[PDB]
Amino acid sequence: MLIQHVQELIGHTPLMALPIEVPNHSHIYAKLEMFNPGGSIKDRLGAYLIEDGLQRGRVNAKTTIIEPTAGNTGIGLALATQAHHLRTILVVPEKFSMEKQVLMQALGAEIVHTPSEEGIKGAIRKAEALAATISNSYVPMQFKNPANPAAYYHTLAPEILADMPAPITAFVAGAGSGGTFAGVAAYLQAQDSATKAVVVEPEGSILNGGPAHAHRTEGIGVEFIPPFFDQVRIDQTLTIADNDAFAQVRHLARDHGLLIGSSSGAALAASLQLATNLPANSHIVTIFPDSSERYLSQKIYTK
Amino acid sequence: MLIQHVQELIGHTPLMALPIEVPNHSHIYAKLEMFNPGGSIKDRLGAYLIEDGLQRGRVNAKTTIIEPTAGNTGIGLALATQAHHLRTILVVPEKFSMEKQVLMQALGAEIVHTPSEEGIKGAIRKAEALAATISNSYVPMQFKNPANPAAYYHTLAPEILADMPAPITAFVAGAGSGGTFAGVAAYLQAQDSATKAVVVEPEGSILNGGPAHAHRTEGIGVEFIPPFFDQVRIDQTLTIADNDAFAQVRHLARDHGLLIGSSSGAALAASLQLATNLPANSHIVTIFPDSSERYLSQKIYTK
Repeated sequence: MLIQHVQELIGHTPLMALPIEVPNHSHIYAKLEMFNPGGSIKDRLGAYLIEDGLQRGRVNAKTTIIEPTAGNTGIGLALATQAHHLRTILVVPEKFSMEKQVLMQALGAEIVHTPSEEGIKGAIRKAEALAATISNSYVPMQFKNPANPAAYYHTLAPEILADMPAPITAFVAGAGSGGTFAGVAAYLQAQDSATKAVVVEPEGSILNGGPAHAHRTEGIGVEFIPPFFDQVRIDQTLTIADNDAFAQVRHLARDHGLLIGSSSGAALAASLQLATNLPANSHIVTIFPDSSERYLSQKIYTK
Repeated sequence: MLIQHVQELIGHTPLMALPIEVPNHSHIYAKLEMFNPGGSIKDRLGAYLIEDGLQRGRVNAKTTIIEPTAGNTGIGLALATQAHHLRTILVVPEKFSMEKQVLMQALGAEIVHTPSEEGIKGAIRKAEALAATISNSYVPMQFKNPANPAAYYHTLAPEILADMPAPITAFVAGAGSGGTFAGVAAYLQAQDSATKAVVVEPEGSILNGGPAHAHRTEGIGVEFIPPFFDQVRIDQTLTIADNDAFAQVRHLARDHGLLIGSSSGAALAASLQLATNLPANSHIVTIFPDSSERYLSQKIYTK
């Protein structure tokens, strides 16, 4: 309990056996990643992306770290770069996640804005363009960098097995970049090929041949199929309505004091659904990426 | 790290040896209470206040808990009442802490508003009146109930000694209700009379013969003399300008990734001040009650 840097608090997050009603007398466990010092699972990503960059000789003491982000990655990365005294520029769409931007700046990151209408795609393009005007720079590029899934494969995944009281029937996680799901699933399946890996997507994702539109659930959603899915035997993709996600957000807070983000609600709603189609007395593990407190300005507990 | 309830995460918070410049080569350690499930040190108080109410035979399964609160206590209490299935009514000034009210309601508490101009004094009066209209009710009354300092005396205080690598030269804490300071100090001093107890207050409090005005530092501040101070040998009272408190908020986040509330900044500023007048190589311990994330809607990192 005596620490010297907030970095010591990254990882080793609680695995909570949810005291809720589950179909077929089964059980759902969730990794509470909001307890990371940065408030999200991305604290793990940032640290590893920088370590990987340093290990691959792509980063040096005076290097400028440049990364396109729509949320939590900016915070997690800023935490790690500040630990390494690395200059940081984060490219984020104009009005995306206000609270996250304040945090990104409070941690020392300098922000450059790209048009909201262009989304992450625009941010990615400007990040690359800016990298071209700065000789000593590095773009982690979270959406294509294999170090992304690798970050959870060697940390989060093993932590799950160390706390589980039984074999994992199925792993369930939402996909934004797909790093979390792909990294953990690969490790879990490598340990027990029997473990089912199920990916979750919000309203309006193309991962399940659905229509491409804007969703309420913040954090997840895929434009193009993540390249990381190669190392996983995806047994099923579930699509969750915002209605269900936010209902879970409201229910978990009201009944159990769990303040989870909308993507957490989506992961729980998906886990509950999977429970109805798996053998009884099954053990399902999911991940709660961040808190709801980071979305209070978005009336997350309303309607 | 398998848990079944969020309450298992209350307490046993980290003690951080701040890696910052301290006068006279001394050292400042801070209890990071924002890592409690409810986001603040009040998770400790809520639990204890309800346990104490049950033990004194003042609360039964059907009792309606009614408490006047202008912040985190409402959250910490709602968490505790939830665990015991206790109906909860929180009386809070109209526009006091937007973010905190959302959480209070998300956790199942029913809120009753009192005019903002009346302050906590108004909420207290209404809490007692409401109590008078409900036969089976209980008013913890955090401002007068000795179970308040008791909450920290038996948990937080011992936790500090268990992590301290050396004897505590001075203990520093901000006083709102005075519970945290009085409870911890009384325990530390009981263990070692040599330990100095120092109270901190935002500019505009009576604790130091100062005037009476509103301050930017949220969560702390004294109207009348807290009754809890009788169990402490207060060695000094420090008044901190808002400019100093918020400076520390900005600095700790920018340099160390520590997202702290304004009252935390005031406590660090006081601790740094104390360091300049204590022998060299001294060991100072203080408390960081909550995070800054809970004040993003108030431009806590601005100006």
